[PDB]
Amino acid sequence: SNPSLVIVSPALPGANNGNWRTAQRWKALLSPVCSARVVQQWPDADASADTVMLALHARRSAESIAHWAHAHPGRGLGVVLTGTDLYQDIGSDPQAQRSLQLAQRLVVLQALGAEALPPECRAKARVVYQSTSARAELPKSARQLRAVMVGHLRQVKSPQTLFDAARLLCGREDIRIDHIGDAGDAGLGELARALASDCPGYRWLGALPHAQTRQRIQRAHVLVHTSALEGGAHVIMEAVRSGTPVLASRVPGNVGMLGNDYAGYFPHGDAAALAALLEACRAGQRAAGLLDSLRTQCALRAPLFDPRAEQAALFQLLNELQ
Ligand SMILES: CC(=O)N[C@H]1[C@@H](OP(=O)(O)OP(=O)(O)OC[C@H]2O[C@@H](n3ccc(=O)[nH]c3=O)[C@H](O)[C@@H]2O)O[C@H](CO)[C@@H](O)[C@@H]1O
Repeated sequence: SNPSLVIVSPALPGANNGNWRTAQRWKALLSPVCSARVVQQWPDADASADTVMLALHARRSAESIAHWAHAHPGRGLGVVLTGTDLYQDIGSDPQAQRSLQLAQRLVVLQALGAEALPPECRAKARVVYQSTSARAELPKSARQLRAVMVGHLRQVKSPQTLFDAARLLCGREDIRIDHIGDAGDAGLGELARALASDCPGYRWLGALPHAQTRQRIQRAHVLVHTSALEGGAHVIMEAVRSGTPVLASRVPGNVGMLGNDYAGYFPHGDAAALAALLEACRAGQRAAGLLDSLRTQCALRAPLFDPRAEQAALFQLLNELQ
């Protein structure tokens, strides 16, 4: 019969974040060829019928990955490198390192991912670009530039780069920055609140439901993403597949999503560089404007994030694991 797949996600069930989104999307995409379930840890009371595991995060799921590898030595294990593992933990973390060794297949979420893996792990590495539904590209007003950034506030999102750019632009009534995401890591929420009180063109909206967040991404002239690292960020896909161009920090996770030739990168942590891009976007608002050049480049990336493509890549992965 068809495989019994268990997806391990460290997200809380129903959480509005990437780790929950991937796991629930992979379950939907794989459902026509297998019996699929999502858990936070393995084993559980239903563990005896599972034949394949896809485990997100080499460190956060290392305990379930180890359980699987001990119960199924050399068979049925895929480890998904969701970001903070690939670009932080696998360097020094012995649990992350063991997960890498035990996996039958490693999944990276964009083309550059395997460059961060040990060379001995590259033969068993598999690229699975993520997917999102498209939204109609909307005509937008030339009267103002409205940027949006989306990420639950934590240090890896480097939200200070956005706060520092919003400060450089404090006086520009013709440039608006909306920031969507909960106040997680200590004091980042306080920084956003203080900035919003000083610089009215900057608004921190807190966490928003995914529906409303996709509507905000679709309506913004540009999405800004400042991260220190990303596995391959859902928010960048969401923008691209809405016809909303991106300004992103030049880090491998972002480069993997937007392309080596993309004209909308700033150096990581360079607030002045990001504020200069926002000024260019605004100056451009006929054709030849930076926003138009970036929408052209993003439109060439949009077919990467087709759910039919992700599904075909997952079908191949599952065939390799059973
Ligand atoms: C730092 C890092 O490596 N991040 C990874 C993390 O996702 P992480 O959760 O950090 O970030 P993503 O951008 O990929 O996912 C956030 C998701 O939550 C939604 N959202 C967020 C905040 C908010 O207030 N409202 C809202 O709806 C966004 O629209 C998006 O769908 O795991 C994902 C895979 O599992 C990877 O794709 C990401 O690269």
